[PDB]
Amino acid sequence: MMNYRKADMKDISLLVSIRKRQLIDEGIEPNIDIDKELTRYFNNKLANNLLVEWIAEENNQIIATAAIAFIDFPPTYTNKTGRKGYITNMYTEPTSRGNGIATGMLDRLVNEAKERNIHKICLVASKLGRPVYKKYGFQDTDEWLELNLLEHH
Amino acid sequence: MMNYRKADMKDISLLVSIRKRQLIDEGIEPNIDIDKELTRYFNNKLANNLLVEWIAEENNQIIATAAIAFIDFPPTYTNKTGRKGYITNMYTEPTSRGNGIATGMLDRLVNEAKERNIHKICLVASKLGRPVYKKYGFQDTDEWLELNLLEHH
Ligand SMILES: CC(=O)SCCNC(=O)CCNC(=O)[C@H](O)C(C)(C)COP(=O)(O)OP(=O)(O)OC[C@H]1O[C@@H](n2cnc3c(N)ncnc32)[C@H](O)[C@@H]1OP(=O)(O)O
Ligand SMILES: CC(=O)SCCNC(=O)CCNC(=O)[C@H](O)C(C)(C)COP(=O)(O)OP(=O)(O)OC[C@H]1O[C@@H](n2cnc3c(N)ncnc32)[C@H](O)[C@@H]1OP(=O)(O)O
Repeated sequence: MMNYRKADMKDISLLVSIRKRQLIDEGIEPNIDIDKELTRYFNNKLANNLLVEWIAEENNQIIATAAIAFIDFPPTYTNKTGRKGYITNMYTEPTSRGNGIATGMLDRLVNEAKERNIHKICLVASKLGRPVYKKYGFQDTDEWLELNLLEHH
Repeated sequence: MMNYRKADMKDISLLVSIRKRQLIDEGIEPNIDIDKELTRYFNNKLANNLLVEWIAEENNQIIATAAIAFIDFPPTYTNKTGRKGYITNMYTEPTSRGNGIATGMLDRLVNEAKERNIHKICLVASKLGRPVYKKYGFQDTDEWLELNLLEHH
């Protein structure tokens, strides 16, 4: 049956592959090689515990992943530490979708946040992710805006 | 006339006061004391150069502030390093508004980003900030969602 564990340094090449697989599944054009940058990101953030990535395994093949990154923003009255958990790297094997795996992963990620005294979580919703997060209680945020420096000047 | 400089450690108590002033101007309820957390945030992020806060001064009173924080997200094909500049702490003295001060500050912050090989900037728009950022080229982002752990469980 399914087993859940937190990824270790030893798991990095798998996390890297699964992240690429996830992004391509989301429709992104894999135009350039980002292996070096992905591997460095996982190495650094896992080593410093600024990233926690849960995995679901069966027959020691990864069925699903889900991560939370801890990010620092300026304190405000509604979030005195300024810290937030940033949810990312969520992927469930297609034949395993619709069984509540990602939803149960969200529970585990929320727990990582609470254990670190974090009570605000955020994420960027993909097409498939969106109804899952909406169902879970994530809220629309018309306030977030982004500037691409290659596009505007 | 106006002088612009980057804030130093010595400026922290001013940055702290101006941030509170800014948030209250935005309509937030200053319900709890966050001086300790604000001071620690500035101390840490300035010391490590993960925050750059520009100030505009006249007669050595601060007229405006504007900051950019450098935050790490997982690499993707459209942002290979995963890094982003997060714009924050923008405030212009009310009698000085509408003169293009915040807009010129945005130019300086974009420059901080480029000098660090960052080409994606993001922010959370306040009521007064929004038309400024829209005019500047920031784009709506329906993908960002947030969960408040005190509200949903
Ligand atoms: C923040 C980010 O990480 S964004 C990127 C997200 N990942 C991707 O887009 C990669 C490609 N897509 C995927 O890997 C997947 O579709 C994921 C990860 C988004 C979702 O994984 P899943 O394990 O299929 O999620 P989960 O099973 O919890 O929910 C999906 C659906 O099954 C249903 N479901 C799950 N559990 C139950 C249940 N107990 N009773 C009834 N329906 C259920 C959901 O309600 C939902 O269907 P709906 O849209 O009609 O409401
Ligand atoms: C990401 C964050 O930091 S969000 C928080 C932002 N800060 C706050 O909300 C705190 C309270 N509000 C403020 O301090 C201010 O209103 C700020 C910081 C948002 C804006 O500061 P300002 O210096 O007034 O911005 P700026 O002068 O560049 O632009 C504001 C307006 O003056 C006008 N303006 C500026 N320069 C010109 C110009 N050269 N020609 C014509 N109009 C101009 C703008 O077009 C705009 O008016 P509009 O809404 O009709 O388009």
